[PDB]
Amino acid sequence: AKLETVTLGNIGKDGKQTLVLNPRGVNPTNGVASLSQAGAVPALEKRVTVSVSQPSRNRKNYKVQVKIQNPTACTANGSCDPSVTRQAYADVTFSFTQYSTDEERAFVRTELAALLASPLLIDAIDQLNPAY
Amino acid sequence: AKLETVTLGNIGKDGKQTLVLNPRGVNPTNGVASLSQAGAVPALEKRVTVSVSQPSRKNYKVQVKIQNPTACTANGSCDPSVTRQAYADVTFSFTQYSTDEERAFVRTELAALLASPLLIDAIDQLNPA
Amino acid sequence: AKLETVTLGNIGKDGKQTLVLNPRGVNPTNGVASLSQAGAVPALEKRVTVSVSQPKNYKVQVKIQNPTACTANGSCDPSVTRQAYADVTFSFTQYSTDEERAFVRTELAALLASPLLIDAIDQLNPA
Amino acid sequence: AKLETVTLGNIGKDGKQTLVLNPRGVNPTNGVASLSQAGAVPALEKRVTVSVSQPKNYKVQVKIQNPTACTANGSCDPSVTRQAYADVTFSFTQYSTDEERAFVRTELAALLASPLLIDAIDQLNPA
Amino acid sequence: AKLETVTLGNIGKDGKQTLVLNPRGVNPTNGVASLSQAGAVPALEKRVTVSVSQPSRKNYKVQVKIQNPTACTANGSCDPSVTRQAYADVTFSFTQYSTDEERAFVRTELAALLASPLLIDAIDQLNPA
Amino acid sequence: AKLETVTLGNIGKDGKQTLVLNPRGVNPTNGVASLSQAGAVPALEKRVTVSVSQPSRNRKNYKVQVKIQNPTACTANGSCDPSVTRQAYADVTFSFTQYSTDEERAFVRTELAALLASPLLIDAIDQLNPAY
Repeated sequence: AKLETVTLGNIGKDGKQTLVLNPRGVNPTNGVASLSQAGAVPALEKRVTVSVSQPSRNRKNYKVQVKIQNPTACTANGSCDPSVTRQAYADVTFSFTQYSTDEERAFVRTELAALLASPLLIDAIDQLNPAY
Repeated sequence: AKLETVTLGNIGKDGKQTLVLNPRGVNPTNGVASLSQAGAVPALEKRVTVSVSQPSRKNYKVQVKIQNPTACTANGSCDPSVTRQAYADVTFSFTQYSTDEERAFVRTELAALLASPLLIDAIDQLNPA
Repeated sequence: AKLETVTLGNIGKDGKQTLVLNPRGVNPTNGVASLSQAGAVPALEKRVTVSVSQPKNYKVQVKIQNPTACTANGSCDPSVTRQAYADVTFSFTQYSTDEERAFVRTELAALLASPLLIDAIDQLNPA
Repeated sequence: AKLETVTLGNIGKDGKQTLVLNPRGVNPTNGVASLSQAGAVPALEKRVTVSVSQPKNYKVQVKIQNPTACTANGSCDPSVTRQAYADVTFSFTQYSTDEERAFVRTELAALLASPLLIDAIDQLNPA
Repeated sequence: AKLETVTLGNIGKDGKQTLVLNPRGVNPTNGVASLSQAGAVPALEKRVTVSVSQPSRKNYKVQVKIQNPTACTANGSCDPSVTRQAYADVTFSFTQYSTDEERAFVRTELAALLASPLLIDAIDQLNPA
Repeated sequence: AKLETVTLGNIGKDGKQTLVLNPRGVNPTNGVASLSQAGAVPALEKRVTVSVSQPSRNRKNYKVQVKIQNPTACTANGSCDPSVTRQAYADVTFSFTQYSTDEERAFVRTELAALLASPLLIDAIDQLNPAY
């Protein structure tokens, strides 16, 4: 759809956060859309890059691909420009066959949007405890 | 945590579905946990394979893979086969100094992009941005 | 221009149809834009692929395509039986003005509503 | 159908033009019909050449062509400076119905009036 | 931003000119946007091609190129040809930590050197410093 | 012309800045003039280097070339001499043919001096949004 200010609400471990994502234009070299936080230092921006795809002569298979990215700013021992210490990526690559219906693609989306709120993945992502 | 019956509720395009996932044991050769639907034909099972990792690597990788096979009975048979295969793949990657609220932000950001009207239009209908 | 939902109205032999075409992104390997119907089975989609070009001669090239779905004698996924293509390849010289290019467009958009080409396309009667 | 004076109305970028096309006979060597403007210099004529075909696949094929006259630096016969072609090659399978062929025609006759192709043909802006 | 009709006003040596630039679409092979004059002969068009970039590289490059062809009808013809070709080229380069007021200073410095009496004498008349 | 104190006025994103540029002499090895800010630490100076050119046996084409440069000072975690953290360049290379008139060269100058105040390049330079 048309890129707009995606106002993601109720994020965070406690559950009371906001994250407005202003649109930052579609990259024409690879079709990758972009979003970014309104924080006005463009190395310290929460980036989100959705990019759907189409079958070429080598794939024959859709790939909706979402990448978020969260840099963390830490001012050093005497400076004025905060640098990027850590970098907390993520990556979601869906893959739907050329005959996939609407309710087979909107099931994998809302399954993954409900595993990430289940107590099995708020314990394997927040605290890095493996499945045991 | 301990693997249990993950009862995922309110799934689907309409929003009224359920999916119980019984635990199917941790693979010891690569640390990959597993979950599966209670549908008692084990080629037609909704699989979910979470697997966190450790630096061998110098970087964590929480990695979740879901998978949905679709059954279609052919023109005269008795065992339905796997026609299509609708994968997904989520590979987080957190640095060795990542706090709790920097890892539980990337999780709840991705769990809120997938309900936004920008990704229920780029996944359900394959319209690009 | 910017790709948007091209809502083509008043199509069909009777003249009362609609066809919304959602944008489906520019192919970067050959510059070919794309459009597609909102019908959520991506083999059964009305595709439209405009692609202008650059030099010793311009080529605005439009391709539409209409697959038809027919469920077989017992199945669940409808297949593509027929395939009704089209192809429009303009070609304008490097000195062509605005009113020499917008004349060939509106000439072809008025031949396809003339009674000479609603009788040579709808019914395949030659001239 | 029978070739007649196709009076194409409301053409042009502004939208107030006419173009009468007198019939100019079917070429018997390749079945290509023809039309031409009443402008009585036969190198400076707006030509239109419809030609349907027969098999393993139909091809309704329309070609328009617009030469532009520019008198040189002292002469009496104006020459053909530029040449603004177009080309529409439909292709319908041997089982195509009437409403599958009259959909591709009226889709293409409505894309060429959409604001996505009056911006990619008149001004050569790509998508 | 979104490409629109950039109506550049008060140009020229005297200072009373206009130049409307209609948008001519983003080239997808290299990300280069384009603008062009409404003069309806497409070899005689004032072209302007802005193109920002991203680190592949570890450094931004906002790059603007304008171009002005001049038409001169020969000794008997009808299509005027391109005799001369007056280019320009502006390649900014901002580091990955550059703020907003460090990038909007280099822009408005260069937009004020080109109206200073040191560069309306080294560009208009080619007198060196 | 003769190098003088170029007092550039009304610069900046808000539009209320000044920048005096004292002349710093013509380099004789390549004809490159120079200007510099009056800030009396000569690594932290806003430099501006105009240099017109002439046809050699390999160019046959004028090149008025302007380069500005803005270093940013950031004192480290305990020191006394501030260092150069970032470096915000620019580069303007005109190129006029040997038959170019006065109003064909003073058009390309005042076109570029009006694109850089247009809302298409105060959005592709200040905020690095590409053309979309």
